[PDB]
Amino acid sequence: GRLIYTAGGYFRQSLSYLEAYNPSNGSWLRLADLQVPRSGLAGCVVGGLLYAVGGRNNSPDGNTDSSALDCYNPMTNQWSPCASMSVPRNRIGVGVIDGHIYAVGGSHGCIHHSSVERYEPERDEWHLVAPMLTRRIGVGVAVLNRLLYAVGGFDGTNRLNSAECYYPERNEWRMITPMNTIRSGAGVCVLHNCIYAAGGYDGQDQLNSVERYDVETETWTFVAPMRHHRSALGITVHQGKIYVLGGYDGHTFLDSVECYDPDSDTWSEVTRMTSGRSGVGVAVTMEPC
Ligand SMILES: CN(C)C(=O)c1cccc(-c2cccc(-n3ncc(C(=O)O)c3[C@@H]3C[C@H]3c3cn(C)nn3)c2)c1
Ligand SMILES: [Cl-]
Repeated sequence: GRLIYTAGGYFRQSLSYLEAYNPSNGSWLRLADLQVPRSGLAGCVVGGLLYAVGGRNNSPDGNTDSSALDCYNPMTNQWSPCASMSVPRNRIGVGVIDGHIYAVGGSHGCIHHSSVERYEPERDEWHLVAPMLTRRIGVGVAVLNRLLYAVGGFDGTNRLNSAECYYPERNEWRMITPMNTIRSGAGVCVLHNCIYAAGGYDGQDQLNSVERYDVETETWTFVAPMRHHRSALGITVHQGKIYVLGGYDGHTFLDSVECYDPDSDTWSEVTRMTSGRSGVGVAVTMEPC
């Protein structure tokens, strides 16, 4: 059985929580805390290991953007440090291609990154690759057909409807069709042949709208909106369904988890996180121990 892991996030300050939700039975487990609290981080999995990438420790004692990569082994319930990235990356996006982790965009103070770098677990090494054509923080990232997509975000001046694609064998970024909606701090993931962008912030309002990019047709289409408006949501895919976790609706730090069924085109309430939070990192792997 596979669990949805939620790492870090933010309520009043950055959080070190790691909890796992089991869609088979509705249960949550609290597991080993992150060594350093962090929000605006991303989660991913490689070789059954869970990686926590970037973010920022918002704390009474000071605010520190994170260049960290940390690894969680469900067998041991332990976090281990890995090599750090070239630069701190708050409000990061991440994607995995052929066992390598791409860290995309994010901020370091008022620096809004276009830079992109790639982690090789077998060497414990990061290396920079071609930078994006756009500076993007709060960027959505997904992998489809071993191509890496950077969707939306904030460029230091505007929230973006734009999106682009990285072609590894050419070390080259190219723009794709822009989204119909400006989305910064959205949830972005892949399901079947489409990149989904759920929620985010458009410069005025947190969004409940959801749209998907079909690579074969190069168009974005709206699907059913989520029940909750949300920015800074976590998102993942588990057994052919999209799950969205937490975020911010202009009023509340949400504990809502919703899931999307693409065949009925419907969203439904699935569970509540143990406490409301925004800016989490999420991924799916095997259950611990
Ligand atoms: C309200 N609060 C501060 C938190 O809940 C929060 C706390 C810690 C980390 C994040 C976070 C995580 C990922 C992306 C972004 N992000 N990246 C870019 C922009 C933008 O604003 O363009 C944003 C923020 C989410 C959107 C936002 C802004 N507003 C007013 N609502 N949502 C933030 C949000
Ligand atoms: Cl922040």
